[PDB]
Amino acid sequence: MSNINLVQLVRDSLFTIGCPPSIITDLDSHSAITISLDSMPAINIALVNEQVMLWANFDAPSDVKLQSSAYNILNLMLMNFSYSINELVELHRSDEYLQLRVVIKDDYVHDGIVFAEILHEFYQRMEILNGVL
Amino acid sequence: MSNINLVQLVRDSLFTIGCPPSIITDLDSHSAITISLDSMPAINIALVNEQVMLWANFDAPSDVKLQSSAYNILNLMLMNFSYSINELVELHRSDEYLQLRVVIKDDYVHDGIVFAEILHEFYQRMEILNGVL
Ligand SMILES: [Cl-]
Ligand SMILES: [Cl-]
Ligand SMILES: [Cl-]
Ligand SMILES: [Cl-]
Repeated sequence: MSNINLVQLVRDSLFTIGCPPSIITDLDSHSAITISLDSMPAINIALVNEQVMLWANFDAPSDVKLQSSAYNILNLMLMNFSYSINELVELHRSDEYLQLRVVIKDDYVHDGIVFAEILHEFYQRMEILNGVL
Repeated sequence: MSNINLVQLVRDSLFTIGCPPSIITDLDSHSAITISLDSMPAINIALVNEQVMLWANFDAPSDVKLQSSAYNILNLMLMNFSYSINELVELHRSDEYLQLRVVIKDDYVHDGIVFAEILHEFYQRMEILNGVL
């Protein structure tokens, strides 16, 4: 009914990573949470169908850029992600963005220390994608 | 419970596609169903946690083959698939295979005519992957 517990989870996770809660923002008690990052798209976190979803919107690359970076991107996408409901991080393409998305299993969203590791790994996947875009 | 309703769904779908229910095989009433195809991996279909999953196992390509085919595989994986729970067909490393996998939304597994289109599109994606491996 509210994002209050998700906000607290993210906050708790950031104490463990070593970042301040000043980078965490939201619109209201029902919106997605945003973690602003330097030189990278923000990490968005929200409850979608009672499941925690993390996503990042990268500016969509041209077809030719995707071609020169395809091997690197494919290898990234084939990497298992243990906390995901399907064991993977997903890539969704729209006209404007190439979006990295993952839906986390309920087993891992009730412990800020574990969620810190999830955020850290998602950030690492984002770093790899950012480096080849 | 059992794969009886799923077997009936699959065989019904095949009549609509123009194939016989002879290409449909299974081990018993609790196993996955397998549709044998000529010159391509079989299509596997099973109920996994009350959800219908389709998957096909392709022999995993070497690293050098992946380098040349990465762009085509990536383009394929970014294609929307409307019947999937995440709007995509998934690609997983699975033992010695590259596996195409999709979990179908419950909305589309009670009508053999609709499921026929699902099988047809999954087969089309398999054809695309097969052509670059
Ligand atoms: Cl939560
Ligand atoms: Cl982070
Ligand atoms: Cl069913
Ligand atoms: Cl078919």
